[PDB]
Amino acid sequence: TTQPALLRLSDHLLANYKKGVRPVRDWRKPTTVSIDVIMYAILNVDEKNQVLTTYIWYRQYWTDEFLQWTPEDFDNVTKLSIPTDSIWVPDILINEFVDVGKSPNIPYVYVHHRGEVQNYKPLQLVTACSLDIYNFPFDVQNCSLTFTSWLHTIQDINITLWRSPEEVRSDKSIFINQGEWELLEVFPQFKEFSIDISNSYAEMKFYVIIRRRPLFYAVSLLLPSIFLMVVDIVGFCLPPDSGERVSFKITLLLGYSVFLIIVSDTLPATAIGTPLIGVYFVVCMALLVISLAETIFIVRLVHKQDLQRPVPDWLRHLVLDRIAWILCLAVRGLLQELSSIRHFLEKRDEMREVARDWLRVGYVLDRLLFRIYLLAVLAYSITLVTLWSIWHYS
Amino acid sequence: TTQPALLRLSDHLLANYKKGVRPVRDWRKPTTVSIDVIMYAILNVDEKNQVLTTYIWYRQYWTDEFLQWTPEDFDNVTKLSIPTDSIWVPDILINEFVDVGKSPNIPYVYVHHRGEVQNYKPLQLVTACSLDIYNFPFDVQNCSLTFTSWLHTIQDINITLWRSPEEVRSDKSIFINQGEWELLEVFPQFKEFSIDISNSYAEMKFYVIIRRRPLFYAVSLLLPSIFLMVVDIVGFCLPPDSGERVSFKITLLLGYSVFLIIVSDTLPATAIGTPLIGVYFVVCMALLVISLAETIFIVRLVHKQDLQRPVPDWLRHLVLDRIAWILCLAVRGLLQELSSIRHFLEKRDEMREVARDWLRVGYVLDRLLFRIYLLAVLAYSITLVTLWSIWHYS
Amino acid sequence: TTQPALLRLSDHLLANYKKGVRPVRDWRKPTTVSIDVIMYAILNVDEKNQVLTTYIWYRQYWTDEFLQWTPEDFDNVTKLSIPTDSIWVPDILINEFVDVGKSPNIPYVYVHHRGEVQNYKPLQLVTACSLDIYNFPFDVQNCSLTFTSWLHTIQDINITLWRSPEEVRSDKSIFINQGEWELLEVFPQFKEFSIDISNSYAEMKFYVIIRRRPLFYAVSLLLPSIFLMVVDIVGFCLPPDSGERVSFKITLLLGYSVFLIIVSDTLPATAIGTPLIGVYFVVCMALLVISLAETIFIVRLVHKQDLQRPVPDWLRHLVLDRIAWILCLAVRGLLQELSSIRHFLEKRDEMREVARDWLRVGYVLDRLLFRIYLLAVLAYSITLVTLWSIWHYS
Amino acid sequence: TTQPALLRLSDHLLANYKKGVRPVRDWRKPTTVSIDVIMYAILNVDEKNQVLTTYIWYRQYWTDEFLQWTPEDFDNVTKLSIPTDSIWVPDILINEFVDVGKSPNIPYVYVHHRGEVQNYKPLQLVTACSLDIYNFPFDVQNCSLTFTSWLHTIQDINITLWRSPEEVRSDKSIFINQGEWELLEVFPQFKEFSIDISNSYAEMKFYVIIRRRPLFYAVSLLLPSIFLMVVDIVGFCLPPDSGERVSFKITLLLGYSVFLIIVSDTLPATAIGTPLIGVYFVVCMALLVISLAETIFIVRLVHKQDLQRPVPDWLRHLVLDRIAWILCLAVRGLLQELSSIRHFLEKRDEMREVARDWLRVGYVLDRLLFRIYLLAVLAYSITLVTLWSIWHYS
Amino acid sequence: TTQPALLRLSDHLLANYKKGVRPVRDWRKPTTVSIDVIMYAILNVDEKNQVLTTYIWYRQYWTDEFLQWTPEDFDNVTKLSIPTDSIWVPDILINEFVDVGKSPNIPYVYVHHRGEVQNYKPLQLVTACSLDIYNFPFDVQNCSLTFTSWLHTIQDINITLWRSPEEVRSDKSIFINQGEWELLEVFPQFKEFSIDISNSYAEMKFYVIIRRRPLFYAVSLLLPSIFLMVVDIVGFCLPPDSGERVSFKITLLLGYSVFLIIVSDTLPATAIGTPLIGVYFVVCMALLVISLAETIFIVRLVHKQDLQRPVPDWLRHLVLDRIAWILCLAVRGLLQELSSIRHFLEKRDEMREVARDWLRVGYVLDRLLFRIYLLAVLAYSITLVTLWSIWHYS
Ligand SMILES: *[C@@H]1O[C@H](CO)[C@@H](O[C@@H]2O[C@H](CO)[C@@H](O)[C@H](O)[C@H]2NC(C)=O)[C@H](O)[C@H]1NC(C)=O
Ligand SMILES: *[C@@H]1O[C@H](CO)[C@@H](O[C@@H]2O[C@H](CO)[C@@H](O)[C@H](O)[C@H]2NC(C)=O)[C@H](O)[C@H]1NC(C)=O
Ligand SMILES: O=C1c2cccc3c2C(CCC3)CN1[C@H]1CN2CCC1CC2
Repeated sequence: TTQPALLRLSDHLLANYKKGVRPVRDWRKPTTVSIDVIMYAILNVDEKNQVLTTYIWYRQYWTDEFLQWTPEDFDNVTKLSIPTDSIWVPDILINEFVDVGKSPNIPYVYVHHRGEVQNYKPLQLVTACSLDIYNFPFDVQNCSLTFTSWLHTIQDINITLWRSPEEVRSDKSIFINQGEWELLEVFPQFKEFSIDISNSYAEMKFYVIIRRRPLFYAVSLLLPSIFLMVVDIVGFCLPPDSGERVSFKITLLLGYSVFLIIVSDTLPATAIGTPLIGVYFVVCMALLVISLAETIFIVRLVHKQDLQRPVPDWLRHLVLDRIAWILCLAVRGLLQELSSIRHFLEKRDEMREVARDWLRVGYVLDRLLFRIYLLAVLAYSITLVTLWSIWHYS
Repeated sequence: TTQPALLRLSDHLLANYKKGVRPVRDWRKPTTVSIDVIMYAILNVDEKNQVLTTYIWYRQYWTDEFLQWTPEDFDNVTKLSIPTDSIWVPDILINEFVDVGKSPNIPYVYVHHRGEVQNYKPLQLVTACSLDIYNFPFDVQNCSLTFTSWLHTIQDINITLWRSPEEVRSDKSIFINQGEWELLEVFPQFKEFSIDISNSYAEMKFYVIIRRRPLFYAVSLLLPSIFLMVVDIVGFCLPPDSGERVSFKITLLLGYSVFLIIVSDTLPATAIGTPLIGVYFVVCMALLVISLAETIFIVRLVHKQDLQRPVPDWLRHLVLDRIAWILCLAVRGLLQELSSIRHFLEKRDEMREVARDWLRVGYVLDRLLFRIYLLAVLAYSITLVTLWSIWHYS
Repeated sequence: TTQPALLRLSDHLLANYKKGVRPVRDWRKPTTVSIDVIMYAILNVDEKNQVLTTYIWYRQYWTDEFLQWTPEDFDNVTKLSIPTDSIWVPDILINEFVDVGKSPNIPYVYVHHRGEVQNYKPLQLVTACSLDIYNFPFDVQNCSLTFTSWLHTIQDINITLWRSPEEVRSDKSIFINQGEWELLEVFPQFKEFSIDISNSYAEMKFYVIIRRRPLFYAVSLLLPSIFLMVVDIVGFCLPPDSGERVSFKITLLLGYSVFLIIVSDTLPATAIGTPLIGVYFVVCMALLVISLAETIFIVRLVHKQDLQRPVPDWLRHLVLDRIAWILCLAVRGLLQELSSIRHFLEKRDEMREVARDWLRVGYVLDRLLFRIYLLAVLAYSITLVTLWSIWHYS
Repeated sequence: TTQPALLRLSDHLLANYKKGVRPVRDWRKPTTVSIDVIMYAILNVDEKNQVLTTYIWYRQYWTDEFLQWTPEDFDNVTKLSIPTDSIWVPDILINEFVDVGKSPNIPYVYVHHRGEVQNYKPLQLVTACSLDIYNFPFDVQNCSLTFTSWLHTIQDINITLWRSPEEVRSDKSIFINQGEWELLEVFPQFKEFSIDISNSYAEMKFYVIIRRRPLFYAVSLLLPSIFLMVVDIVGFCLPPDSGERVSFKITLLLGYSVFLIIVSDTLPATAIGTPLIGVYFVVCMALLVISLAETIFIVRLVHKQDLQRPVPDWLRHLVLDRIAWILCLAVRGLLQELSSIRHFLEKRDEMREVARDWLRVGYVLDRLLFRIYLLAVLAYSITLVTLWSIWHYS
Repeated sequence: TTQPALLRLSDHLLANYKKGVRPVRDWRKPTTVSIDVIMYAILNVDEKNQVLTTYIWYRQYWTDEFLQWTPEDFDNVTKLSIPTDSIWVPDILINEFVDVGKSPNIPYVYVHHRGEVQNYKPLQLVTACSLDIYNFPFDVQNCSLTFTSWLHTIQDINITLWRSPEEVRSDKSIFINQGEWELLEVFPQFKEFSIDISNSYAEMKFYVIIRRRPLFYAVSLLLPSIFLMVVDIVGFCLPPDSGERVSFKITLLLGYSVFLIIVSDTLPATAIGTPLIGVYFVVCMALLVISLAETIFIVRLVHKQDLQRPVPDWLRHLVLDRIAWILCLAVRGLLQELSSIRHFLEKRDEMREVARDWLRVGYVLDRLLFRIYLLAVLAYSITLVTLWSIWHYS
């Protein structure tokens, strides 16, 4: 021989190698591939369509008895690059595909001098995992990735791991943070399933566990919710007989009904169960309609509508009690004329003294309903805080 | 001979095999493929464009007389992997395509030692089926998938089933739940049609039947609909002569007219027939304009506009009836001066006693219209419930 | 010879067949292709960009003198499948392309024993046709599809029809209904054009004619338009001196100005001419500003602003006419005191009797303007109906 | 020889033709391609991203000395079709690419008997040109297309034009009108640039000039702008002491503040300079806040707040001037009682005569501010018209 | 030999060249590629998904010992074009890929007569860099591009630079301005990293630094923010006892609550930290609720609700102080009748003189709260300006 290059090694291997035949001497021994993954980013989690988008890195290796030389007498060449096309490559796919992601192709593989080839490639994957929105800002997710052969049986292609499974779980090395989702754990599991007798299919399940960072939503839905409670505490200080107190409490009720609709499109509500913040917005209405349905009771109670004098059953029940429970011939002709004038004024006087008494009752009930409304907001806001400190601690 | 591998089998088959010729000995015998499907997910059901998106799995098998060896003397090899490119593959397409979905390709097939090849592949499909939105939250759909050869006639390619058709119907095995659509049944049917004499085309129709889960829409359109009825029950308790009762009933009517428009874009209305909830929102207006068009009648009836005394035809018709039907020289010079003063006061007195009487009539009609409005809402809400319990039961 | 298969026919044809050369014996005889189409669906009609999207089916056939055997002595084989790659295939494209639609490829053709090949393929096409929105819900469209060779001249490739043109026009066989567009007619036409001397290019024009179903828009723009006229008929029943009648007529005018903007994005207005419903919304404003600009005239007319007595020119012109046109020392010291008291009351009396008279005039004009406003709506709504019955009939 | 076909010409050329070598005898003579374009449609002009989308047609031709036969003795064949793959094809790209448009491929070229090949192909292109939004409805644009070789130098590939440049400018032949953009001119220009010594690169610049049709925006932003000026001319006719005049002028000011925001997303504002209609909407506010800030001055001026009598400095300045500038023991015991009654009435009389005088001043200023507001709108609307007639003329 | 062309050079090289083998004589010497980039445009910076889109140009060169001739005796040919397919091409990818951009392919390379090939290609890239929105209109970004081999180790492929790194930093030559992002610097850096022992991977990091032009957002969020402060300065000039002052201050508060929501979707808020303009909108509310919560205090203070006389503790504290701190038998029978009349009038007089005194106090507090509100806006607006002049200067 002569010394052209290392390329006469590359002629020695790929002269009679056939691309399609599965590379083994005896047809009973299965080819054993060995995979490994690393999470890189989490592009999109679509709650409505149950579709999760993920870019990962990937590598795998398998042995074969056709690409096998002796390293001596080929000028000590140990490894080698060979293009991906001219090598038998196994088909390993994800069961949970719903679409084909766009990923770069890598046109080279390694080949060691025992037959061990290696294959690095990245791949974007769009899968379909089941999500739960039972507790919306504070939620973990548990989506699956299932690597399997698509055609070959378990006496044909078998799947193990590159590294130990304890080392895969704590591999948070290149993951992109600052991106709405925090990666916790990548847990592998082997499992064999059979859809029929004498047809077994090996598979390998990776479980990813991600947790949403709740900080983005404590300003987008907590801030306008408590803000339309601090207005109604200001709103009760209007005296009820003015006329704008009814017009005040309907404007912001309109103003909050716009808020429930313009947010609900950006907050998803998928299958069984509603998110638990949706209950905590209905209670925001019941402290707002009851605030509306008591000023209707006072305006009806304090008005000038030629009404009767208030009842002494409910005068000493209210006025003299609640200041200590919580709060604190020509002569007779003109005499006929003058007395008729006084009769036209004294019934004008009588109609105003009656209207003072209901108006006196109407302020005592307004201060009394103002306190228990102030205690209903105060006892509700402390229950909201103590369910936030339990989660935040540990 | 020698013993290189099993690959000398792979050289024995694919040495003179021609890819394009249809593989049969006698040209009169038709090649019979045999298909099978399993639903996996339902990605999108677009009501407006009548387009349905679905990811399924798929397998098929056919015989041929060129790939046929004896298993003895090839070291007992029974099955084999061969790349998909070097084999005649029949063209089986869906008639209802409108676009090409993106699906992974599988580069291998099996070949048994009688000639039976097999072919597993997944495929995303976007079809065009006719949808009905006649009853929007409670609806089944009946979309079709039609597998057929695209070119060959029925004496060239014929289609049967892998499994029995009773086993295909009850195959809900890998379907993704928790996803807006519940799969009920996949029903197969064979049918032969001819577009011309001496040109018959076999086909195979799969019917899918899906049912929408109505739970997502009982919070997005039922809750604000009944909520703007519980405000108007509070709204009638304002006394009509105050002035804000007209301003109250127009604000929420504005507030509901925003609601009909911001929802109608997310609820589709396609061909013939409107959805039956659209009728049940027009009746929500007729209990809201009539609630508006009666407070206009009371405010016109109770006002100070130098009006005449109310008519005794309609005084004893109303006031004395409806409390039992439902509800319950210097002397004469000053005498000229004083009597003229009393005349200026007694007509001031007379104009207020007239205005008390209409004001008395105006409250009796307000309580009477409040009851039959309270019975119109009550008799309408029970009809809404009993049409929900009939569907929910069985 | 021996009897391997029919495949020795497939070796007899494709042994020396050259793919690129146009297949004819004498170079002067033109190759004549023959096309045919069937509409399948109409995916999208974008009015703004003048782009129309359509999925059709398609077939064509041509003769050639190289693929020509005798059916005797090849075991009577009449037709044959040959892959699409190894055959000269003519380039027939649409002139109106603006993009490339995604369509499945069909890898087989037929070949008869005279040389006639056939070629079935479906193809999605996005074209650019000119649309008119002159009458928006009731409109036909006339878009063109032009099949032509892209390179070859008319002495090289010539185009005729498969079927008679009378049979193509009435082929509504597989078209998907229930989809916003109704197909009427597919009309073919042959035409030869030359862009230069000695360079003629054959082409074939198909005209499609589609008609929009107007039912979807009689609920999305007719219903809120007439609904904000039935409120203003209720709106005039408020007495004008109350104070909310000005506040009533501005709220719904705000409420309709929101409606004109939130709809106009979903209703297109392209080149020359506005759609004729846009005129019928401006007239909806002129019956709404004039309804606003007359209650401003009454409130200015009926008010307490120390005004003068109304003019007897316009008292007998109005009050006594329009009830028949349409509607129906100590003594003198106290005498100095008492007469000064009466002078302070009689000018209080005089200022109210003046304010009764304008207030009397103000109600007669309000009933008179209420009738001719009720006749202006009534005479306008019957003109709207009779332009709907002319189109609906025939 | 024999007479198989014209195909022995196609064997004579492509037997030893090598695809990759640049086809010239002497390596010093440059290959000269010659291009030409025709605009077809303008799909999208994205102002925000500075990206312009265009579909054009394209053709080019070049000579080579390898594809060259004598037309005699090959049965007089002058031209020929050859597939695009087996020919050296130059790389001509656009410098302004930002993405790859989707365009059909044409698999054939012509070859004449001197060596001149020809090549027709259409191509969608997305470029990046700089746009100016300095005057939004009335604007021309000047975007560039630069055809150049991407690798070869100017002694390797050189670019000229097919036709004369005067004939290219006035080629508006197949352009799709009725589509928001009117094509004016396509102007070619040759230019040679060098990025380094001894490395020159030929290029060819086409300038397109397009003009927006402004008709679509005279109904989407001119009509609601002048419409909320004809309401405020009606709005001043309310008398100021009524109470709704303040509530009237705030509702439509709210109503126009919604309008500025819901439009500004559909009207772009890119780099340096704001569009000149944005100035003409700020002036629409200054005629609307000043209309608001003068009714605040009148309501403060006309009110009952136990105020003092108006000053005679400003009484004869206003009231007596502006009607000609623009507008036009028992006895004494009862005497103690009666005089005290008159004292309680005469100060009630005095407080109303003071309130008549400010109320008299308040109407004269309201008519005076109504005229100069009516002249400020009138003098502004004529300036708006005369800037529209200058552009519309020529 | 003869003289066919230069093409016998192209036959001399590519006769025995093998495409897949890495082209070096001795397998120990690494192949050294050398890259260079130029920014062209910045298409999109998506803050929410942390994805940045960029179109760049790119070139690289490497040596090999197989493509090497002597320029003498081949008619002095120095360089040459060879198609890209038939040459070993190294795999250089970006680590930060999340998708595959669409870019044109260049089918030619140069080859010099020493072995140096060259390769020009453009490529669109979508990467994933970490963004900070800590200060929203005034922000620089620091995103990375990392060119590396994907498979080969550092004794196999090594990466250096074409030009000096000082020349790459100041290369702003073809960058498209007028496009929301200004390019500052492109800084290169070499770094070697090892993921394992005996496996080192060379890489090359380019840092891009871009700065947002803040001019687009000084009209979209600064202008309506200060505009709803100039209305409330007009808003306090209404006298508080009128009745519309409460209705005025709630309409624009509704009007600004719409503004905070319709803008917050177009302004992103990603990971840790809120943008600093979000603090400067909360302070816009605290100058707006406090403006609301003081007119509630005045309306409660000035009202007719049969209240008591104001306290002389707080009369001389306020009224007599703040004008210098800041602001400036028949006889007795009628005597029984007449004195009873005077008693009915003098308590009518007394109830109005009490209501004058609170009304006098209520105006002095309104002018006093008007000044310190005018100083709170003035002292806040100057702090906003001086934080704009520090950034604008240098
Ligand atoms: C659609 O538009 C074309 C416009 O070209 C119509 O074309 C005319 O068709 C008639 C026959 O119906 C020919 O005699 C004319 O010469 C055509 N016009 C031109 C300019 O060539 C076509 O009829 C239209 N479709 C319908 C249904 O009216
Ligand atoms: C579009 O912009 C180009 C800018 O380069 C204009 O270019 C100039 O064109 C004139 C001839 O019309 C040349 O003499 C100048 O040298 C060009 N300028 C430069 C900087 O090279 C072009 O005219 C513009 N189009 C129109 C219609 O005005
Ligand atoms: O893909 C991978 C990859 C995939 C799976 C497991 C592991 C890796 C590593 C590191 C070891 C663990 C590196 N990498 C890439 C990083 N660099 C770019 C391509 C690889 C080599 C260099």
